[PDB]
Order: sequence, then structure tokens, then C-alpha cells
Amino acid sequence: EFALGGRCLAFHGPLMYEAKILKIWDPSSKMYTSIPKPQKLGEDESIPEEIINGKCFFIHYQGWKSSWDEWVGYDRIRAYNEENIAMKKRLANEAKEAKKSLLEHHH
Repeated sequence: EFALGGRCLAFHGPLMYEAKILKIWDPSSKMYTSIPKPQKLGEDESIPEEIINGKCFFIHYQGWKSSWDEWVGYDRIRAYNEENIAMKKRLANEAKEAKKSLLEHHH
């Protein structure tokens, strides 16, 4: 599952990346929890209407600047586990193979 400060994997574009959960949104109470206590969305805060009715998570991608931080739903977020890690690796290798394929047949 997903816990505050816990690791997770998330799609950003067609590939998956490791991230850290900083906030957990509850669609019902319209309040999220945070790591240094539920609270509503602040003056300059917001969640995409595309995912706001579901459980959302505000994540920070490991090794990326915080300006990339964002809310994601069960749409793009996945549990940090062997099966999803394998999925991550598999997509990487498929793109590696796709790259190899067209780079040759390019000319």
C-alpha cells in the first residue's frame, strides 16, 4: 500500500519512476494528510479535476527538483513492490529495443 513518506512508483509520461509520498488526499472529506492533521486545499493549492474525486497522492520524484512535485491518482501511481519494479524494468527494455530498432532502420 501507500504511506506518508513511503516509497512508490509512478508513471511520468510513458515510463515509471521512484517517488516519495508527501500528501494523501481523501476525496470524501476533501482533506489531505501531510508530513513535516488533515487540512483542506490552501489558497494556492489544487488537484486536477481529472483525478480529484479519487484517492490522490502528492509525490516527489527521487532525484528530481520539487518543482516537478504533483498529485497523482491510482491512474499513474503504483505500490513499491517486486511486480511493479519488474514492470518498470520491462518498459525500459521495450523502449531500449524500440530505440535500437528505428535507429538502425532509420537511414
